[PDB]
Parts: sequence; C-alpha cells; structure tokens
Amino acid sequence: DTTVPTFSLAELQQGLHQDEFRRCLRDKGLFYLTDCGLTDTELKSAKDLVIDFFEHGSEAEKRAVTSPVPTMRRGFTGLSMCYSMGTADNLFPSGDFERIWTQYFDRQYTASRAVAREVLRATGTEPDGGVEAFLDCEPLLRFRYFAPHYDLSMVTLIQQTLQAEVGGAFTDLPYRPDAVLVFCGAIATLVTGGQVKAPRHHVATSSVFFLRPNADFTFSVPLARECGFDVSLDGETATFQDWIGGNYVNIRRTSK
Amino acid sequence: DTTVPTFSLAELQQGLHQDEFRRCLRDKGLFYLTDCGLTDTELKSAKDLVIDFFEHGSEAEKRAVTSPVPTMRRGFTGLSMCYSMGTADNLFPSGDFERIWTQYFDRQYTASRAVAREVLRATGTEPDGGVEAFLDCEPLLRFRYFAPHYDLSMVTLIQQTLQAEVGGAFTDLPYRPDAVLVFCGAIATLVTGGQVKAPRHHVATSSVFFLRPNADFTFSVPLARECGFDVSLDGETATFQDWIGGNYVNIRRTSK
Amino acid sequence: DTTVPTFSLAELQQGLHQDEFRRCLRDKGLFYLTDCGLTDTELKSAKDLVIDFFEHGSEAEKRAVTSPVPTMRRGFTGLSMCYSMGTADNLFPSGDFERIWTQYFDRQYTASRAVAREVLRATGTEPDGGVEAFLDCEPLLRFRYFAPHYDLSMVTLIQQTLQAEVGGAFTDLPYRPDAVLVFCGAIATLVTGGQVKAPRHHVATSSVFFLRPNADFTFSVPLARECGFDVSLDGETATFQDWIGGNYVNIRRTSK
Ligand SMILES: CC1=C(C(=O)O)N2C(=O)[C@@H](NC(=O)CCC[C@@H](N)C(=O)O)[C@H]2SC1
Ligand SMILES: CC1=C(C(=O)O)N2C(=O)[C@@H](NC(=O)CCC[C@@H](N)C(=O)O)[C@H]2SC1
Ligand SMILES: CC1=C(C(=O)O)N2C(=O)[C@@H](NC(=O)CCC[C@@H](N)C(=O)O)[C@H]2SC1
Ligand SMILES: [Fe+2]
Ligand SMILES: [Fe+2]
Ligand SMILES: [Fe+2]
Repeated sequence: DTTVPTFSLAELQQGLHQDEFRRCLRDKGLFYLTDCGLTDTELKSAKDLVIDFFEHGSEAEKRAVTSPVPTMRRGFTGLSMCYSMGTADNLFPSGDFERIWTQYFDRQYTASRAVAREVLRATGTEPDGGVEAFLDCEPLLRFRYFAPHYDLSMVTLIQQTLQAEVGGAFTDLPYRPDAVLVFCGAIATLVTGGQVKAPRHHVATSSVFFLRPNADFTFSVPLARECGFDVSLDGETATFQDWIGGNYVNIRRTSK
Repeated sequence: DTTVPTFSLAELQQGLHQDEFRRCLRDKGLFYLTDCGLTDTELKSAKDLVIDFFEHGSEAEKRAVTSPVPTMRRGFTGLSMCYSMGTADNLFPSGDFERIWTQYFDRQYTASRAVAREVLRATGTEPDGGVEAFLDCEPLLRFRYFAPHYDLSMVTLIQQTLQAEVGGAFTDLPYRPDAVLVFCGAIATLVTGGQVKAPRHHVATSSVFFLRPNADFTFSVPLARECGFDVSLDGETATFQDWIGGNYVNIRRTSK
Repeated sequence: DTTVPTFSLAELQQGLHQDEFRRCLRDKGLFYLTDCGLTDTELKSAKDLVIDFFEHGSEAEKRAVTSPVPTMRRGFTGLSMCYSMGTADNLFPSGDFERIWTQYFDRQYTASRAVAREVLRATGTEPDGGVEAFLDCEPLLRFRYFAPHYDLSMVTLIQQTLQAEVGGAFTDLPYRPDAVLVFCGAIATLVTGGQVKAPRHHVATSSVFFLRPNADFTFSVPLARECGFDVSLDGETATFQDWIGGNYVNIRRTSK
C-alpha cells in the first residue's frame, strides 16, 4: 500500500530481495538506500562548510564563484541561496571547500551510478550502447539554503539531516538514519521499457543529486510511446537531445 | 461581432455557406458543428462508464491502467482525474469499456478529420505531402472529472453535456444541442498560410479531442513567419518536430 | 557596488573608458547609454501615435493589424495591449504610423547593433562567421500599454519616459535623460566566452527592443559549458536553433 522500503545496496548487489526490488521499482519508483558509501557525517561536513560560506562568505568572494549567467549549474546562486556542482567546470571558494565538496560529490555520484546499475540489472536492461556508457553521464548536484513534479533523471538522490505519491496518496518521506532517499526518474522508465515508475513529488537545507543521461543517450521511439511518452519524433530511434532539446530540463509537471 | 455560428458538416461538404465558413475561419477560428456523427447520447454512455470507473474503480485496477510516467497520454491519471486515449497503446479497464470508448474515440476522430478536411478545402489548402497524409495523424483525447491559451492542434473538438475570445471580448460558449464545439488551432493557421485564426480560450467533466499533426508535417518557413510564427528555423522548410521539439505540446500562452 | 553607469556610445567608439566598460560588462551586465541616436523626443512621437491607436483605433482596424495567431511578434495584441515590430512582415495601421514606427524601430536597431559591436570589440570577441553576420540578425520590438528573468538576447534596449540585480541586491533603475537602458543578455555571455554578465530583472507604457541572434548563430559547446550553460548538446559546435529550439524564446527564469 503506501509504505516505502529501505534496501541495502550491498544486499541488492549480492542478489537479495530481487522480487521486492522489482516490485518497488514498478509500483512506487522510490525507496531509501543504505550501505551505499554515504553516511550522515560527511553530509554534515559539506553542509556546515558551504553554510558558513552562505552566511559568512564575502559578497566579493561570492562574485568569484558566480557564473555570468544565472543557471544554477555551477557555483553560487542567490535568489535563499544555492551551490551547484558536476564532474567538471566547478567553482570552488576553496582552501578546503574543494576537498570536502569534491568528496561529497564523488560519493553521491558513485552511489547514484551503483544504484542505477542495480535498477538496470534487476529489470534486465541493457541500454543502447551499453550500461557503462549510459552511467558515465552528466550529473548535477544542487544544495540549497534558507507543485508536484517528476524528475527527468535516471535516479535522483536526496540526502537529509518532502512528499511523494505512493499508492495514490501523497505521503511524507521522513528521515531514516544513514539512508538516502532515491526517486526514480523518467529516464529510468524510458530506458527500462516501462518497468520503472517515475513518481511525482514536491516540498512541504536541501541536497539533490540528479543522475542525468548524456545528450546522446539513444532509445527506441515506439517503445517510448508504449511506456506513455508523448513523443513527437519521426523515425525509429532518438536521442535524449532530440527528445528534450538542447538545454537540460531536470523536472516536469503533469500537463495542466 | 461577438456571435459564434453553428455549421452543419453535411452542408459544408455539399458546398453550402462557404463564404460564411471562410469568414468564420479567418475572423473567429471557432464554431459549433452539427451533423458530424456525434450525438449527445454516446457522450453519456462513455461518460457514465468512465465516471463509474473514476468513482468506483478499485485502486488496484486504476494501477493496471496507469502509465509508469505521469504524462496523461494514455489511461488513467489522478492529480480530479483524467482518462486519455489515442489510436494505439491504449489502456482499458475493459469488459465493455474498450468497446464504448473505442467507439467514442473513433467518432470524434472521424468528425475531427472531416471538419479539418473542410477547413483545408474552404481555404484552398493542399498540405505538403497531401491532405490525407496530413490528417492521418496523432490525435489525443482527454476526459477529465472533478489562464488564456491557444491550441497547437489543427482543430480541437470539445463535447458538452468555457470562454473564448471573439471580436476582442472573452465570451461564454454555452451548450448547443447535438453540436460539438470546434476551436481551430495554430496548425490550422500555419498550414493555411494564415487563413485561419487560432483563438484564445480557457475554463470558467470535460472532453477534449486534439487533432495533432505528425512529427513530420512539413511547412514553409517564410510563410510561417508571415502568419506571425516567431520561428527560429534556419532554411526554407521545416517540420512540426523542428518547430515544437521532440515532445508534443498541446497548448500555448501568449508571451507574458 | 550597486551603481549603474552611463556610457556615451560615441566615447566607447573613440576608445575611452574601455576598462570601466569591460568591468561593467563582466560585473553588472547593464548600463545606460547615451549619444546613440535616440532622443526622448522621437519616443514621444511613436508613443503618442500608437497610444492613440490603442485608445481610439477602431476594433475593425485593430483586426487588420492582428496576426491570426496570438504570438505578439507583429502588429497588435490585446490581452493591456501590445504593438510589435521587426525588420519585415510588419502590420501598420498607417497613414503616418509606418513612417513614425519604421523610424523608431530603425534607430533602435542601429543603436542595438552599434552597442553590441562595442561589447564584442571591448571583449576581443570575433563571433564564428564574423561580427557583421552576427549583428545582421532577428530583432524584435515590443511596446506595451495599460518574477525575475534574464534575457536570451545579445542586448535588450529599454526606453523610458523596473528593477535589476546589481551587486547582489535588486535595485531600481530610474530614468536618465536622453539615455537608454541596456541589459546584456545570455547571448552576450555565450558569444564572449563568459566575459559578460546576463543580469536578472523585472517590473515594479514599456518599450523593449531585443537584439536576438539568427537561428544559425554558431558557438562552441565546451566553451558554452564553461560559462555556465547547462547544454544537452552532442558534439563540439551548435547553433542557436539547436540550443533553444525552433521558436524564439526571449526570456528565462532561474530554475525553481
Ligand atoms: C477546449 C480546450 C480547453 C478547455 O479547457 O476547454 N483547454 C483545456 O482544458 C486544455 N486541455 C488540456 O489538457 C491542456 C494541457 C496540455 C499541456 N499539458 C501541454 O502539453 O501543452 C485546453 S485545449 C482546448
Ligand atoms: C527590459 C525587459 C523587461 C522589462 O520588464 O523591462 N522584461 C519584460 O517586460 C519582458 N519583455 C517581454 O515581452 C517578455 C516576454 C517573452 C516571452 N514570451 C518568451 O518568449 O520568452 C522582459 S525583456 C527585458
Ligand atoms: C528531490 C527533488 C526535489 C525536492 O524538492 O526534493 N525537487 C526539488 O526541490 C527540485 N530540484 C531542483 O532544483 C529543480 C529545478 C530544475 C528546473 N530548473 C528544470 O530545469 O527543469 C526537485 S528534483 C527531486
Ligand atoms: Fe523531483
Ligand atoms: Fe485550448
Ligand atoms: Fe528582461
């Protein structure tokens, strides 16, 4: 009914709880994940450090880590405030920032890839071009400081020190110790041929890690149509780029 | 001034009221349509049946007709609730559902094509690739249960058991017996070289049938620019896909 | 800190105040501009004339200058009301309208190109395909009569008879005599490799002139990524069209 399991990554990789995992994937498309290299500690360390910067970083040094266009892709954004990162072109205040945040990013990127790898394994999915080339992709990490959507990611990881639709009701998703919250996104549904649900969710700090596909991730157009994707795509295969266009879009509303 | 005519499809096909029809097309881009194979009865039959499902369908069987991504393209969506259909990949609770709804869909798809065929005939329009290949397209039917936009369809049919702009005022569009409401959309304007208005409208159950072009519907870029389309398209011809991108977009707001 | 300079175009072209201009570009991305062929008078003349049309133009003649799709690209739109223009396919009530407005448009298009030419010169930027082919582009003028965004233009010129972010605070931008307000847009940032800021701004009549790139404006994908553009573009170069798609988009919000 409206419950959300915890899975241990380690157990999934050993091949335990495979029916339960497949059933969670198909019916809910969200779960908590443990034993994935993330603690709860390290969050603290990255959090306090960037929070000090938000609170006590000088306006002059905020400038040095602000992109010239206000996209929230890298560095600082003031609207509430955000700090964003990916695998390259980062903007680090540094001294020690780069160290703590490169580590926090990398562990989340490892955890995201390894859980996506298990989603693919559990569903018998081989992406066009292979699993590895699919998962060596374009992640985006956003950390922010102070309307229902689904994600266009493969998975999205959300760390806590939030509500989602489960079984037809929007439910709260409280903290579970040393567990991260995983939302499957629309690329999971797409890549698996419909075996994975992309749940709606929304709010009511935050750390959100999107495991986003490469521009050239390629999929079958008829199979996309079958899963519920309302594609306007001529011909039999397409890319991520063809579908979403030339700028990443991270989330989507159900049409009004 | 601010009146909306009824046309009989049958009369338009006989070549009656052709100046009146052309003038409605160009100045208003909306009308009621009779004698098009739709009753008022059959609405009831599809309505009551899906409404029973909305009201009394079990959460477990709603799951079997819910797409894994919440696009409202096929099957059930809960936000108020929706049931969607097209020509293929449907999700039917069935027993008799599939029968009543396949019929309700088909008659609306027939009525939409036949009225679009008369829009094209009245305006002297031959789409690139022919009329038939244009009208053998990608319709979408949405039925829902409990801000002004124009439609990006060829026509949109709306059945009643609503306000639009006519002559510079937003007016009510009450029911007329055994008539369906037709809104011309932006593909009508585009395909006809500007001979058809795409009116703005909005709300204040619902059945909406969008007659949407194929991804490969091809048109002239300079002629599009002339009709008011603010295209960013290099070269002399383009497709629907090139214009709108790789996911259908059904409605649009005037830029804020 | 939070001040906005006036530059004289004439002085910039003579090579004066070049460090100050570069520093304004990089840190603020907005300024007032004088000595650019715009007065304050001519505004009046175009304003009063179109305002008379808004107030006293007959509904029948508003129809003759209304596009069949309500895009606000050319002619009249009623929502408050708008009058739009570009280099071709205009809709003029005329008698003398076309004269006053063709002049008001042309002087703004001259001023926009000449200031963009100085942005490019100041930053040592040679666009792929040359400066001239870049600036011979697709401008759009909107004049209207009675949420923070950045512009996707090269520059946007705004005439006054408004708030923006400067140094981390949203500030008012009062009138300065015989000066026009210039906002640099995201194409300035993109084309210059990040040397120009695209500031956020918003409201709280209006004349807005967008100097928009051609569909085929071509840029480097890795350099775009470096400047903060969250592109989903395979391969090493791309066009405006590839990035934004097949319909112009003039403004953008920072992701929510
Ligand atoms: C007839 C009509 C009405 C109406 O309210 O009556 N409008 C509605 O209620 C709308 N029908 C829809 O579901 C619009 C959502 C499509 C949107 N997700 C997109 O992809 O662009 C419009 S479409 C035409
Ligand atoms: C100068 C300025 C202002 C302003 O309010 O002053 N902002 C405005 O009022 C805006 N001008 C517009 O018409 C924006 C709508 C474009 C939008 N439909 C899209 O396609 O993306 C902006 S553009 C720059
Ligand atoms: C986990 C989660 C949450 C959440 O609130 O917790 N939602 C958020 O707060 C969202 N994270 C974002 O920054 C969304 C903005 C992306 C948007 N500009 C676009 O390009 O499409 C979502 S993404 C998943
Ligand atoms: Fe989300
Ligand atoms: Fe509509
Ligand atoms: Fe703007």
